[PDB]
Amino acid sequence: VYIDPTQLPYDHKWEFPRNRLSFGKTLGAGAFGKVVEATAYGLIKSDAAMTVAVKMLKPSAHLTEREALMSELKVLSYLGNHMNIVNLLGACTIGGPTLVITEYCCYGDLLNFLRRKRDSEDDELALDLEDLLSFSYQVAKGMAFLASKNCIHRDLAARNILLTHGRITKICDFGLARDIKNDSNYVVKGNARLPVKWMAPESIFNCVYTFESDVWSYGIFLWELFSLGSSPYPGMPVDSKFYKMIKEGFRMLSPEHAPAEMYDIMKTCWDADPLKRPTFKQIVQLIEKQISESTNHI
Amino acid sequence: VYIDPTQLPYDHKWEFPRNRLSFGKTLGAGAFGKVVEATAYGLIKSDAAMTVAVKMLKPSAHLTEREALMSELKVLSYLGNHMNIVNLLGACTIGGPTLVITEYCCYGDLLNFLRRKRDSEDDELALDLEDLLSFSYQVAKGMAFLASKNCIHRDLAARNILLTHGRITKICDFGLARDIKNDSNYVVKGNARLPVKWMAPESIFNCVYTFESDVWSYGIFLWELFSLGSSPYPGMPVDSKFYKMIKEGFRMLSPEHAPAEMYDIMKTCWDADPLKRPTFKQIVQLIEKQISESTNHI
Ligand SMILES: CCc1cc(NC(=O)Nc2ccc(-c3cnc(Nc4cc(N5C=CN(CC)C=C5)ncn4)s3)cc2)no1
Ligand SMILES: CCc1cc(NC(=O)Nc2ccc(-c3cnc(Nc4cc(N5C=CN(CC)C=C5)ncn4)s3)cc2)no1
Repeated sequence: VYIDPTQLPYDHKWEFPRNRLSFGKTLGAGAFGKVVEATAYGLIKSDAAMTVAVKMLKPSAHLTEREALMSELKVLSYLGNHMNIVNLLGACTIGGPTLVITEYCCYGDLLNFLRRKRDSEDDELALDLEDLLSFSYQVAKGMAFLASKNCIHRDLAARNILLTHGRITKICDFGLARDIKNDSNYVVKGNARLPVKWMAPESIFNCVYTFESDVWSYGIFLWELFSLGSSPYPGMPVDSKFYKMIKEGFRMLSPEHAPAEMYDIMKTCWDADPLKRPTFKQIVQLIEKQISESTNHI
Repeated sequence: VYIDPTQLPYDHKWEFPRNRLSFGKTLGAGAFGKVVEATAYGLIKSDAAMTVAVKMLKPSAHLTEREALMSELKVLSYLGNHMNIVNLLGACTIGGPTLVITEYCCYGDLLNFLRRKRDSEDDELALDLEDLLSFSYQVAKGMAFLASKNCIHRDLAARNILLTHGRITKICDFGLARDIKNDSNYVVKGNARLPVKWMAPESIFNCVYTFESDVWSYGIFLWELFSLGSSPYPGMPVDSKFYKMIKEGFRMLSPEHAPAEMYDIMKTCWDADPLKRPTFKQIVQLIEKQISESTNHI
């Protein structure tokens, strides 16, 4: 049974005075919200200031978005700390609109990182592959953690993975801080704009999100990861024929640089039967083995 | 008092049967020697084969080179294991010419790695700087280890630094496995071809090699490191005017992307007074501080 975010607690140990925040550049924004870099004085050590990210709503937000941001705060507090998630550091729930303070990741999102690597010899090939295997491993570990907490991400994709010091990757969710109106990867399906090319068939046709639909999305993520940031199903618009092709079982081919075993993981993530897809804990063990064998590769 | 390699022991615990080696590609070669990749069956685990590097002489070698390679074996056995040195794994001292078996580094030398990075946005700039700081730190730690064993390298330079899995750097010495006749970075000075642009003035003018002359060479290494592999003193040939300019105190300017504190380290490595140059253990602590402060940088 997946978590109901509205029925999680909020611990005032997270409370931080908003006047100790100094806001900087906007890191992302959508219609109703934004994430902004900031300096937080005294957040961790009383005499130290540190860089954080702050998610907040815009004045155009309604009750639904206000409740959504408080629910996000509650989820982040409930999840606790994991190396491969963006971690909560504090919050401002009094003295003004809700502010949610998290870690700042210094290299931006993985999608942009990948697309520069492709807008660019076997040694470089090999080193890039070492990084990509690491990224696949870290994301699977962060997702296994989310699943262990009965949490569903619902929008896993390279654009929702951040890179920071040490080439550590952290899963995030820009959510309301993304301009999905102007992001072609989000397409109108009924009443909402959804990332359909990342979504499992049961999510598309039944609006059902599960542990297993997150795994499907992880498979698409692996494909963009080893395609250096290409959009999935290249050349195909999301329309009537795309839905039928997915129902009949058509799938993307392997990326040209994906290792054979990473392609096999992709394929199993895209099984039409959710019960046949691997779990994230199973994926972690499979990638661990590939990394372990990669020290045997020259 | 620096080690006399000829008066070090050889422990037959290192002995490995040469028929268990399967030779592959040549990794480097000079007039008298070469380093070759190989598979070694049973070197560490009795049923496992692993990739190694093997240094060996060519049939043109004389007694002087044969003694040199045995001395190299002895030095490597005496140094023992350090993460940031190429480590000895075994040797073949019977049944044929001397073979010296070491770790294989899978990404090649740092000089070539750097020159591809320059034959190629703030996020990429920042990530490259994180790597370069790491490389400077790891090389200083390997050199501090060599100095602690009263060992002098005598040819420290990016071409003698290897990169391997995990972006770990290992100091090496291709030595006789380098074609210094055809490497313009080695210039005739008297009877030998020496890497003069990397050499301290006391080494050039008195043929004296010390702990402090290694530090000078490390300073030049930092310059090529932050110049993405450019040759030092660009545009200046090594001739009469170069020697006088170095004697009078002229030095290279900062690389454009070197952090201020890494430039200050460079400058102190190039002090005309060897007793005023930092030790490698002092350099390790200074770079540790820069890396620690780099998590404060966005
Ligand atoms: C997973 C479970 C979950 C999470 C969640 N909420 C949730 O993640 N909010 C949320 C909070 C925080 C963030 C961010 C944290 N750091 C960020 N850094 C950057 C840097 C960047 N750069 C671009 C360019 N340059 C060169 C100048 C540098 C930097 N560009 C964009 N962003 S963005 C994202 C989303 N809810 O559930
Ligand atoms: C420090 C104290 C000391 C050391 C010492 N002796 C001492 O280091 N010998 C010595 C032993 C071993 C080595 C080497 C170990 N691994 C190496 N790998 C590569 C890889 C490479 N690639 C190029 C291209 N590609 C794409 C196909 C892949 C790989 N190219 C060149 N080399 S070279 C060097 C020198 N004596 O004292």
